Amino acid sequence: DNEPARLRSVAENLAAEAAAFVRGRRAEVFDPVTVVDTDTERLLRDRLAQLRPGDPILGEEGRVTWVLDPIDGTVNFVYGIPAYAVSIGAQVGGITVAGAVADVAARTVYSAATGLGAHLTDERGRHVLRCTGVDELSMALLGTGFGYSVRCREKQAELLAHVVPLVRDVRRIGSAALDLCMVAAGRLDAYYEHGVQVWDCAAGALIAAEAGARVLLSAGLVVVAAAPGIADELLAALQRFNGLE
Amino acid sequence: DNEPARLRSVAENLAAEAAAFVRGRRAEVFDPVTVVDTDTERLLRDRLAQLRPGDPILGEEGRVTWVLDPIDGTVNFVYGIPAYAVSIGAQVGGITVAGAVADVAARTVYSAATGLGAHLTDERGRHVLRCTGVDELSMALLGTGFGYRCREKQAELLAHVVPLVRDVRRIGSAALDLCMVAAGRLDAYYEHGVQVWDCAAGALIAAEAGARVLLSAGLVVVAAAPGIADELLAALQRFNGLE
Repeated sequence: DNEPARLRSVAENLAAEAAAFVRGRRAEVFDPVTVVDTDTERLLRDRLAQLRPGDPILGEEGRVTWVLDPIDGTVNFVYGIPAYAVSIGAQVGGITVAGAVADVAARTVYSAATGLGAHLTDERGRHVLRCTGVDELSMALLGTGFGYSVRCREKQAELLAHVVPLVRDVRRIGSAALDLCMVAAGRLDAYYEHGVQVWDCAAGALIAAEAGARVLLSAGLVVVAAAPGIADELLAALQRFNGLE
Repeated sequence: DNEPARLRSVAENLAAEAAAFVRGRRAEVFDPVTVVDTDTERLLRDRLAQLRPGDPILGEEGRVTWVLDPIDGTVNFVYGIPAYAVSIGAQVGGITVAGAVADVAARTVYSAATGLGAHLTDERGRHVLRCTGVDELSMALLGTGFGYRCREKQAELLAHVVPLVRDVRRIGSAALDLCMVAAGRLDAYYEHGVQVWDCAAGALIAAEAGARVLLSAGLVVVAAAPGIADELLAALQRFNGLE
């Protein structure tokens, strides 16, 4: 119809399809990432033309709006680090109503829709996602990334050094979409990145949110996603050093 | 016999076995990591008693010497991030002659022996490992970790090198980082404070893949594609980290 449940199914299906295509195209090809990225963007646009005729598409290169990234984690893709993803978000008035992130190398798909919860789908079927119940920020495993391009990186690194001793450990994986899903699944306790494009966090953000996580999205965005027991304590430490703004 | 080729086979086999056991034990159990870590240590010690009778064993908790870590990446193991490894190194006089690192969730095994090259073994059979041919440190993908107190200084140091490199990866397993360098999935790796049983095997593997590797109670580890090693060592010294 156009309800969240319907929107997430098309999101799940397209994500899974596109993952299969990326997985296959990468093997053939191996600029080279530009090729697969474009090809997969084309696949998604065409499939959306047939499944969702009049719907707007905001791509990485250009009523519900489909916000997408065929390959989030392009560095990872080029190096063969199994941590790149297809992200498909369904937005209405700038709010994400449904979404799906496909972990290409893992052959799994995370998805969610407003009010309906977040699930992970793999060979063993579909599972409910729930973030962790950490209380002490010194017990939290935090993921981060460098957002945008080479400009303004050392400051972000400087900021992180300050938060490093306040937390259990840090992870830097190379994919914003996948970090948001880890938080949802409980593989990270929180995630923080400064400068994330909308098409890389829109889907994941919802997924983490529907998994009970605290999520705030302040040309990129500032993203904070954390288990609820630890969100305030983390936001304070970040503000304390200027990062959540 | 006791030659590198023989030493690496027993390393490969033990790594593969132990990975299978960890993979199984983790599913049962899910302190909880302490349990699996000990159990797997016991498996390796017993198997080494039967395959390599008189050989000394330096474990994470205690003529060739088998240096080993049943689960490198214990935080990863606990959270379900597929990046923990079994590491088995064969040392003679403190020098690593052969080694194997099993990537437990990937179901793959990396191995090497002095003069015999580094290989990766997976479903598609055995492959030769070679690190990348990067020249510009600004083009290099660098992996890091923290080894152990004092963490903020290490982070401070990294912020300085961050703009000199393509991007940074922090995965949670030194054994796996060294193997990623060998495979070409990272261009270099740097960590300050790495126990011997987490880097001995990987260090050899990266080295046998053509990487520049130096090991300065833990150790300082630098492993990099050759075309970029000097340039990286300089930047590190320039901020005090390779010491």
